[PDB]
Amino acid sequence: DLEDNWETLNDNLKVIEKADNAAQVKDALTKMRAAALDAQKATPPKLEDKSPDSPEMKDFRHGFDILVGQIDDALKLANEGKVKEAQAAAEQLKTTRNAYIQKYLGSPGARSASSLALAIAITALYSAVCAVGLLGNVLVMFGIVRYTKMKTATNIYIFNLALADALATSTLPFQSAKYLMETWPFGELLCKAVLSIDYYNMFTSIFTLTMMSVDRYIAVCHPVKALDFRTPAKAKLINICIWVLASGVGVPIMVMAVTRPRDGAVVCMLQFPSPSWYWDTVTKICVFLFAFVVPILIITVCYGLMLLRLRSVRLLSGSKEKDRSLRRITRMVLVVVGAFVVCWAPIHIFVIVWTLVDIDRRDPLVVAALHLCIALGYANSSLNPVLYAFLDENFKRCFRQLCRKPCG
Ligand SMILES: Oc1ccc2c3c1O[C@H]1c4[nH]c5ccccc5c4C[C@@]4(O)[C@@H](C2)N(CC2CC2)CC[C@]314
Ligand SMILES: CCCCCCCC/C=C\CCCCCCCC(=O)OC[C@H](O)CO
Ligand SMILES: CCCCCCCC/C=C\CCCCCCCC(=O)O
Ligand SMILES: CCCCCCCC/C=C\CCCCCCCC(=O)O
Ligand SMILES: CCCCCCCC/C=C\CCCCCCCC(=O)O
Ligand code: NA
Repeated sequence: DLEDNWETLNDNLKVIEKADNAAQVKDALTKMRAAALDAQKATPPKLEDKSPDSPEMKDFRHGFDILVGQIDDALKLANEGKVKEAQAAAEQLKTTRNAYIQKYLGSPGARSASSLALAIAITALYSAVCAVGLLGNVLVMFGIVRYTKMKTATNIYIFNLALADALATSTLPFQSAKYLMETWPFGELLCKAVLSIDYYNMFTSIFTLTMMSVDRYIAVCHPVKALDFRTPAKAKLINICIWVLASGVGVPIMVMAVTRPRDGAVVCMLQFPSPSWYWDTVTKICVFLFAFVVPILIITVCYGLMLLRLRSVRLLSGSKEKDRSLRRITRMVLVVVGAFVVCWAPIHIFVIVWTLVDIDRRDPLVVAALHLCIALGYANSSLNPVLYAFLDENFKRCFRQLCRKPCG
């Protein structure tokens, strides 16, 4: 209510300076006056702790009284067709606004300024995530393809995470541009690509982590039975099944993703069939369930039992060297899974809150928090290759060898 009044007041001052004619000035003055009278009835957030009779609230009201009277005088000029004189009076309005109202409401366009500062912060973070995650995950993929010692079932699942992570990080410079420009300049096909990739990363990542966790559970807790379940070839086939299952959501996203005009700009968005708010809500609930709660419950059972096994048995296999290896690989999986949960839980919860709950969605701290949770979800992509290199001696060694011989 007050926020909107303050913007309209300030926006219309600008219209007046830009006006071609008296009618445009009269119209803008008329809106400024309406906005001013509404603002005058309200309490600034800063003054919530004060009496209506305090020197602060007296001052705030006095300012709008002065402003309204100046608008009344300028309207008489505009009504009589005197555009230059009307425009000149709008200059005096800035003085009043600055001396009395900005005191309490903050600088005009402070909200816009925060939006821009956030977009610049997002761009910087997204550029870092993109560089580390794209380059890092491409190396992981080439490394696994190149080396025989790298083709283990666990690492075939890691290949799947890397593919998703490479795709997602490749979108980030486009998303940055969108945030800075406050519009989508890239056309509909790229919109479909970016939205689809975004959802495929979300679904394939968690499906892959669930299968990695089950695979590791089998390896650690059922080592004899494991021979009948675990091979690199089987993990590769499960990866394909993961992408096919994820396409259940992916292909509908591909179809529904469109560019639409919205408030002078172009938005890249999902067009749900009617009633759109309903299918949006159903989809968000299903994402919360099947991309977050359900796989995390599965993983938690496997995770807890792996922890119990690791402390309840002296040796997981024949030799201390190999035991050590199985324990190290298991720890790496547990860290990767843990890092995923820490990076993605905040945004999963926040999407549900934003969609279903009556929060203040235009509040800058709430918007910044939301965007930081989104960024944290992407940052998981850049984190992973770093985790693999520090937690698995074979990744470290094969990263070095790949770089020694890029072409063999
Ligand atoms: O239902 C989802 C649950 C979690 C996420 C999303 C979901 O629908 C997308 C979506 N709609 C929103 C509506 C209001 C506020 C935020 C979002 C997001 C965030 C996000 O863009 C994000 C997360 N990306 C992934 C990105 C964090 C790395 C995947 C797609 C999407
Ligand atoms: C498939 C599993 C791996 C995928 C990895 C993600 C990469 C997505 C890349 C490009 C999407 C381009 C989409 C091409 C456009 C076809 C959809 C379409 O035409 O939309 C219908 C229209 O909007 C109303 O009916
Ligand atoms: C905005 C969309 C841009 C998407 C494309 C850029 C991201 C590229 C991602 C993955 C391609 C890398 C595949 C490397 C696997 C090794 C292939 C092989 O050697 O057989
Ligand atoms: C870019 C910001 C990313 C911040 C994410 C922080 C990542 C660390 C998160 C969780 C680590 C979980 C540790 C799991 C313990 C291993 C169990 C064990 O081996 O006994
Ligand atoms: C690693 C586990 C962390 C999980 C905690 C999740 C916290 C982020 C999720 C939701 C926060 C929602 C906050 C909404 C504040 C409402 C303010 C308002 O408008 O009144
Ligand atoms: Na991912």
